[PDB]
Amino acid sequence: SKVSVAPLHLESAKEPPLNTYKPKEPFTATIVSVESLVGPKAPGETCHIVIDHGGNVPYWEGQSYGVIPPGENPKKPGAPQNVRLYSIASTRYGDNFDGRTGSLCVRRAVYYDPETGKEDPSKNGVCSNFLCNSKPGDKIQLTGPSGKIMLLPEEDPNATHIMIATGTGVAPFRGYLRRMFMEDVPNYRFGGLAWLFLGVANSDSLLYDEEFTSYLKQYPDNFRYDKALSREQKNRSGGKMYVQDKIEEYSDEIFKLLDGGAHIYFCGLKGMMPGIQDTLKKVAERRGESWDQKLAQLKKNKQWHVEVS
Ligand SMILES: Cc1cc2c(cc1C)N(C[C@H](O)[C@H](O)[C@H](O)COP(=O)(O)OP(=O)(O)OC[C@H]1O[C@@H](n3cnc4c(N)ncnc43)[C@H](O)[C@@H]1O)c1[nH]c(=O)[nH]c(=O)c1N2
Ligand SMILES: NC(=O)c1ccc[n+]([C@@H]2O[C@H](COP(=O)([O-])OP(=O)(O)OC[C@H]3O[C@@H](n4cnc5c(N)ncnc54)[C@H](OP(=O)(O)O)[C@@H]3O)[C@@H](O)[C@H]2O)c1
Ligand SMILES: [Mg+2]
Repeated sequence: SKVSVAPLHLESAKEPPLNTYKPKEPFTATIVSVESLVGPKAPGETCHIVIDHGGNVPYWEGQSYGVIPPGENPKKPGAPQNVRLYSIASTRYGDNFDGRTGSLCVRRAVYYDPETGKEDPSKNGVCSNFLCNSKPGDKIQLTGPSGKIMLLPEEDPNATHIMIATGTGVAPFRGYLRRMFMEDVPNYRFGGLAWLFLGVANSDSLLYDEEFTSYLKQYPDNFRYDKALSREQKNRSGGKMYVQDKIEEYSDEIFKLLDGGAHIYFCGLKGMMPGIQDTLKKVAERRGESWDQKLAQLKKNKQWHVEVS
């Protein structure tokens, strides 16, 4: 059955925490664990980082933590590094179900010369490698939490939530789905439909697949899960299989759900949004509908939730 979580007082706040810690005085959190999420054929390393905040930096699902990596700002001598934001991949209780930890899902940014393929560690991403190189006991300067765009609308516990992720964009949805399905949260009993679409390069690049597959077996009437493996599958037009192509496969169901009030969420690569928009326009056209008019209504009705970069 559902996993006991504590403390229940994390359900009491009526508003999300915001900017509890600020860059000039971050919270010094401690790494609990860092593990790779991916297999040897993944094009890059993505890691799962568990951070002990001690209950000092609570958050709601869908929010981000800021991390200030060590060092000086290259563009401002004497200044600390800029905050990098990471979407929290855990529920407010965290992976130890105790309200003391939060988790990040971090892609290592690695630079390769476009011509030679030669790696250049000096051009790698500072914070992502800092995080995935961390070890238990290391300290992390945390700020935030921040963000409200991806907060989960809970007013209707039987709402439909269609979640579209590319890569580490799956982060908030891991938290949504644990709250919907895994954790014993007496004041939020989800009875709607949650539908996760996840795009990753190949099978070795899947993130949390065992967890999501378990929900299909535990909640077959409330959870659907579709994957687009870009380098293992091709779309109807001959391009790599992206999430927009999986959305197209279920266009009639998705449009009906949206017309019925479903929320739809997009997280991950900013580059996926033009492709999604093009696909949805084409689907609407085939149905004799205007996508522009539909999207305007979804935005007016607060059904459309995008956080990409
Ligand atoms: C709201 C929100 C939420 C999230 C994210 C963003 C935002 C806006 N991100 C992205 C994350 O904040 C961050 O931008 C990336 O982890 C990269 O940060 P680094 O400090 O690693 O790279 P850094 O900022 O140091 O560098 C940026 C890029 O420039 C490249 N670069 C550096 N020097 C170069 C040079 N001389 N020539 C060419 N290239 C060079 C680096 O390789 C890197 O790709 C994210 N990410 C994630 O993995 N998981 C998440 O959950 C989130 N969540
Ligand atoms: N809130 C936020 O803003 C937020 C939260 C989390 C993550 N992010 C960002 O989202 C990105 C996730 O990327 P990642 O490095 O984890 O994954 P990635 O491996 O670079 O890409 C994930 C999948 O998306 C595919 N893809 C590439 N271009 C696409 C397009 N135009 N449309 C649809 N799919 C496309 C990729 O296929 P190919 O590589 O085969 O083309 C891959 O299969 C990260 O850069 C991260 O910084 C942002
Ligand atoms: Mg795997």
